[PDB]
Amino acid sequence: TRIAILGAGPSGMAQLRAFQSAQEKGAEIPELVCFEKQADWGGQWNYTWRTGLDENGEPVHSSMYRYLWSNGPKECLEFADYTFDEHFGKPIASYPPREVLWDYIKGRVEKAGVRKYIRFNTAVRHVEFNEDSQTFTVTVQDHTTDTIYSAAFDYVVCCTGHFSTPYVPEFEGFEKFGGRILHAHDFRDALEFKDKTVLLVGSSYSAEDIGSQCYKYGAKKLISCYRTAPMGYKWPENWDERPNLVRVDTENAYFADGSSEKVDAIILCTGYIHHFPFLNDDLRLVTNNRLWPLNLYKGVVWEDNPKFFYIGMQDQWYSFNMFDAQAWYARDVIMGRLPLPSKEEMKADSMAWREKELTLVTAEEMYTYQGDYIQNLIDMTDYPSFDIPATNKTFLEWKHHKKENIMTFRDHSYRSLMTGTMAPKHHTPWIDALDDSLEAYLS
Amino acid sequence: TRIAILGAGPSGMAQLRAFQSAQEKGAEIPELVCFEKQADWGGQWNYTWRTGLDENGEPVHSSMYRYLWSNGPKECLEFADYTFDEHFGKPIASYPPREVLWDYIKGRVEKAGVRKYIRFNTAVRHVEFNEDSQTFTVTVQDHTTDTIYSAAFDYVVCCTGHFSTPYVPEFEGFEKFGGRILHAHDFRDALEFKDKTVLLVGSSYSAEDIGSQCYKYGAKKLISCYRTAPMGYKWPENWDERPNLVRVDTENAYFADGSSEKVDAIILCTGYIHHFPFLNDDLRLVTNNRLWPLNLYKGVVWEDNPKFFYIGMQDQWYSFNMFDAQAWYARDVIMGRLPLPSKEEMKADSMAWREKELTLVTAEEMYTYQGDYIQNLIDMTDYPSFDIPATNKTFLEWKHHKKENIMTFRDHSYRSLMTGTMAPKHHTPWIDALDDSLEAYLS
Ligand SMILES: Cc1cc2nc3c(=O)[nH]c(=O)nc-3n(C[C@H](O)[C@H](O)[C@H](O)COP(=O)(O)OP(=O)(O)OC[C@H]3O[C@@H](n4cnc5c(N)ncnc54)[C@H](O)[C@@H]3O)c2cc1C
Ligand SMILES: Cc1cc2nc3c(=O)[nH]c(=O)nc-3n(C[C@H](O)[C@H](O)[C@H](O)COP(=O)(O)OP(=O)(O)OC[C@H]3O[C@@H](n4cnc5c(N)ncnc54)[C@H](O)[C@@H]3O)c2cc1C
Ligand SMILES: NC(=O)c1ccc[n+]([C@@H]2O[C@H](COP(=O)([O-])OP(=O)(O)OC[C@H]3O[C@@H](n4cnc5c(N)ncnc54)[C@H](OP(=O)(O)O)[C@@H]3O)[C@@H](O)[C@H]2O)c1
Ligand SMILES: NC(=O)c1ccc[n+]([C@@H]2O[C@H](COP(=O)([O-])OP(=O)(O)OC[C@H]3O[C@@H](n4cnc5c(N)ncnc54)[C@H](OP(=O)(O)O)[C@@H]3O)[C@@H](O)[C@H]2O)c1
Ligand SMILES: [Cl-]
Ligand SMILES: [Cl-]
Repeated sequence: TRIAILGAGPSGMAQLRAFQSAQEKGAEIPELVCFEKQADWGGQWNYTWRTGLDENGEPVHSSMYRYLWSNGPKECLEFADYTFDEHFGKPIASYPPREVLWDYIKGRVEKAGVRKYIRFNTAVRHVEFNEDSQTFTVTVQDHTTDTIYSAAFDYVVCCTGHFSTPYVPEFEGFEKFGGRILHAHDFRDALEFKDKTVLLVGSSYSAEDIGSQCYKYGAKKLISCYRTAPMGYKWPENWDERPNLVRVDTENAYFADGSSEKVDAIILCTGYIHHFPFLNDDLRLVTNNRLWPLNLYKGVVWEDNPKFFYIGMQDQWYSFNMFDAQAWYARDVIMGRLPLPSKEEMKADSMAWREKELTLVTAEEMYTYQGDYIQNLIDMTDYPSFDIPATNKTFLEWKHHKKENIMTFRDHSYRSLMTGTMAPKHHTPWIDALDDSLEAYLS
Repeated sequence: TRIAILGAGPSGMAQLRAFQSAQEKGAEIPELVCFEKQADWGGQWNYTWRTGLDENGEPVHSSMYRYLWSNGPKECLEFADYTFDEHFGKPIASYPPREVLWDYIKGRVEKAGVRKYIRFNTAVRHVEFNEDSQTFTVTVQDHTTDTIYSAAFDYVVCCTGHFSTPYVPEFEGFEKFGGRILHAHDFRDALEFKDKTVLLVGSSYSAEDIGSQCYKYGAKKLISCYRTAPMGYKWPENWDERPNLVRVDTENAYFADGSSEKVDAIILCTGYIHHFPFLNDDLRLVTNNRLWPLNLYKGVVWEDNPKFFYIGMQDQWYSFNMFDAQAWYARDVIMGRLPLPSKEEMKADSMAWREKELTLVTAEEMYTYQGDYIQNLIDMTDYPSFDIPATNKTFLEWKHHKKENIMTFRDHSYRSLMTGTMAPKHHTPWIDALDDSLEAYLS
């Protein structure tokens, strides 16, 4: 019996780690093959200067940029089976830069010895399910050998992420505008916008952080514009929030204010779409970005074909943590440890979760909900229980530190829920920490 | 009997025109379905401000930019069945802007009434050939309905182009550089580089023209770097050619000169790759960009499966013209008018064309070769013969005007080979024609 794992970001890495853990405790595991289009693992966390399409012509995956740091508390994404203490050997602050968390997630799978299951530089083209043999044919392109080939699997776990294919709306006059227009997905070095005026269309995490990054590295002026409601924070002197963009000139932007501004560049921070070009409608998840997509029993088993799974397709307050709980659950169903109920029962269960999701009003209610979801998963499994209510509270602190001051939220510290140890303050306040390297953060 | 045409650029447009022409002369034609991922026809010639991935997540197709004009004589790409005189009603100059040639190619297919065969906003996912039924299954995603479906065809003609998926080599230090790095494919408005220093990596048509465009719209400084040999032309005061880039700094570029320069942005003009993600190895053309790719009988019939065709996959001195000769040939084989020889004979014929291709040294020998190729095609077909040697000579003039002065080559005029009428001088010299619109060019 044979499993295909699509992708080697945190989620695929988690899926390999789950099986390896079960084998380490003496269980007999299926054969595993994992396909990844990049040359190395880490998903989003593997930085690249590339843009649009990669060296092989596949859409560039990572949306990450220079100077990116964790945007939530480290301790809200710690692995229950592999702690920050184990990995780094010393305590570190709470909002590590990209390279540091990349080093961290690699460390777990390095220790586990699961690299050997991965075929890198290989893009998944198609997954078909055969009624007759009751198996999946996965067709891939190996860009090392420039060969296209297919292989047969009994179950498939899709871990290809949903923050990679941009949602890019059009505004009137974009075809006339003289400056750069880009989506957040293409943002790389904040220095390219030094001494320039940047319009940021959108009001979520990308808007906040890309603006923050441009501010930090010396842009002249920043303008956020919002669709429904204002971001709400106290922005520095050279950053305004305006109602939505309506049109654009050779050099100006016009808003629902009636106001006007000369603008050098426009960065669309409008989010992403769930896009699976390697799947037909029988297997293909269709959803907007939300806490409870439909058709996923326990949020991971595909209801129209329960031998196909999805990891991490929910919107994210929790992350690494959650993928783990998902991957452990996926594995125990694949291994026959947790038999699936009937299709009617699955659908009724998923309806209950959707009813509750539509109930949610406040940030607190939302991550508490994801908290409840994760709790339900970890209770069914091998995976070590940890203090979820206490993680929720850590989120609550985090939200407060953002309300207090949006530029200084990364200068606070929190208690690890795995080890119990309060994180130290970092050696340099965020505003002044211009060097984003692992090197400089750990020294 | 039923045909699938993949793409509605010049080539797919030509393929539909070919069939329509045969029906207009009273022949019974097959059913035609043409699939196009954009919302309108024209291929490269349909401009978009978009970059990387389009509103549906498909790779953005067009490589074209603001202010692009024909880079060869108009009269070298005139349709033999639909003249510039017929379309515009007046004589026009010889290097029309993008919008003008777009208007022109649309005109032929507007007159022909072939739009009705096209499914726009539909991306081709996969083409399989079935041994049992001797037919092709084409799977597509309709982004209007968000549905994925498949349909059966007896022959397939692939017209998806080969100047869209960038070849993007890496140079040391790109992950440290502070400015924008982009491939020519992502170049949009030359105004974004006003008063800046731009490095152009490459030594072909994109290098020449993107530099030219940046110069024309007010860049501070330009640097071309070449892999094998220098471009050769006399560049204006603020533009140097130096040997290849070796590495890059936070803000500087270093060359095999040993020389150094502060640089604001890097535009890789390093060309494209043949990429067909919708095809398996049984159907998939693998080739570098050249005058005579292998495995294409008469340069269009796929030798391992002669019910599958390729249009326009050769490198291009001729263009529109050539696609016509190819499409007319494809059609006459599909229609049984020109029976295919045996596989051995096809391979031997292709070998002879390859032998000759490797003989070619000079620009003149090269386009004369493609001229001979086109001649061989049009003699086998319905398609009106026209003076190819005289078109060759028009290319020769064109090359001379480029050697004379690379910035003024677009200010010359040539004799139409269809109508025989010398083109008038344009109303504004190229350097001063800042407005790129159809509107402004025809007034
Ligand atoms: C800019 C940005 C910043 C973020 N910052 C944080 C943060 O600070 N903290 C946090 O908790 N979360 C953050 N996230 C959320 C992020 O989704 C998770 O941290 C995590 O990366 C999810 O991992 P994943 O493996 O499920 O998806 P991904 O990390 O996207 O991995 C998907 C993998 O699948 C591969 N793949 C996709 N298609 C194919 C194909 N056809 N064939 C082969 N391989 C394929 C990709 O190469 C990739 O490796 C951020 C997300 C973005 C976009
Ligand atoms: C920047 C640039 C400038 C150029 N300038 C000139 C010039 O001045 N003069 C000249 O003679 N030639 C020029 N060319 C050469 C150009 O190749 C031809 O002029 C002509 O555009 C080739 O047409 P085509 O139909 O064969 O390919 P394309 O024009 O590229 O059309 C291919 C079509 O297939 C579609 N497609 C691709 N994949 C899919 C899919 N999977 N599903 C559905 N549809 C798909 C695309 O949307 C596109 O419409 C230029 C090329 C480039 C890149
Ligand atoms: N580590 C980091 O610092 C960091 C940085 C960036 C991103 N990320 C991660 O990336 C993920 C997504 O971040 P995200 O903000 O890009 O996606 P997102 O959370 O879905 O944000 C979507 C935003 O786009 C806006 N939008 C959509 N259409 C619009 C339109 N037509 N006009 C104006 N606005 C429009 C939405 O407006 P409405 O609110 O009105 O619907 C919303 O503000 C998150 O997990 C986040 O953690 C992390
Ligand atoms: N209408 C217009 O004005 C216009 C503008 C742009 C493009 N186009 C069209 O687009 C098509 C392609 O033009 P193109 O120039 O982008 O593709 P191209 O003609 O294949 O040019 C390829 C170039 O990339 C260079 N290159 C490849 N790898 C390199 C490396 N590692 N380092 C440095 N240089 C490298 C090659 O160097 P080598 O020479 O050593 O091999 C060559 O100079 C042509 O049909 C052209 O008509 C038209
Ligand atoms: Cl272990
Ligand atoms: Cl007609």
